[PDB]
Amino acid sequence: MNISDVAKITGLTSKAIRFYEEKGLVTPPMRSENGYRTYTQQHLNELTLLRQARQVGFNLEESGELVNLFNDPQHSADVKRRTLEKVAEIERHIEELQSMRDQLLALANACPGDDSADCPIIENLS
Amino acid sequence: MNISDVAKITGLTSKAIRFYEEKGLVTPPMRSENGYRTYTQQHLNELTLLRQARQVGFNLEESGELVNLFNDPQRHSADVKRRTLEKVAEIERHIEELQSMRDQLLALANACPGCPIIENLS
Ligand SMILES: [Ag+]
Ligand SMILES: [Ag+]
Repeated sequence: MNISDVAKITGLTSKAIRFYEEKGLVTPPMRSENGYRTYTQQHLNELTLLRQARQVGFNLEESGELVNLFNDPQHSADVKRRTLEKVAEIERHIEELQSMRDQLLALANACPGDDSADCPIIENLS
Repeated sequence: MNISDVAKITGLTSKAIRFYEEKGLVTPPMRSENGYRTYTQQHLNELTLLRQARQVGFNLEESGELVNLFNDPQRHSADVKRRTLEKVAEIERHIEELQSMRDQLLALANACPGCPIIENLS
């Protein structure tokens, strides 16, 4: 498979794919007779893991580490640890959003909601 | 007050304060006789509102409009309320998105001993 095939299959652009290689986040593909990158199923799995990990919350570095763990013959407990930590991270984010949502709704309920200039929302946000 | 003092008081970096000025989202700072930026309580209020609006979820343009409404003696509270309820709906969507992400990670984790997590993500 050439880089265009991988882009189509993974949904990643060829630039993003070259980027992942450039940052050593994935295994470097070998070169064909004419010098073009040749990809294997392993590359597809690494790029998929990278794309999906990101989509579910892991950042670049974290995603790169998951790829590292993936290629390792040997870490169920470890990956679980990383995953549960991601969950805790997301829950704190959910908690913060919920808090801001409730603060806005408390202010909104206090708002005259009319043509008067008096506004608790603006006054308490500034 | 100079920009350093404003940064400490507002909790914004000097970078951010200068950025808001460059974007025309805040009343420009004054220049002292020595040519350097000086600020008043008015600037503090606008920057505070700006900092808090961005934190709660308002983007740049929206935050700038809140600063305008703030400076408008004839502002209509109804307008601020409408904008606020619209932002709340957005936050709700964000929350739901995070909850589904969390649900998926916990599903993977539940299926794992001590790897279903890596096999499915890859
Ligand atoms: Ag109001
Ligand atoms: Ag596992």
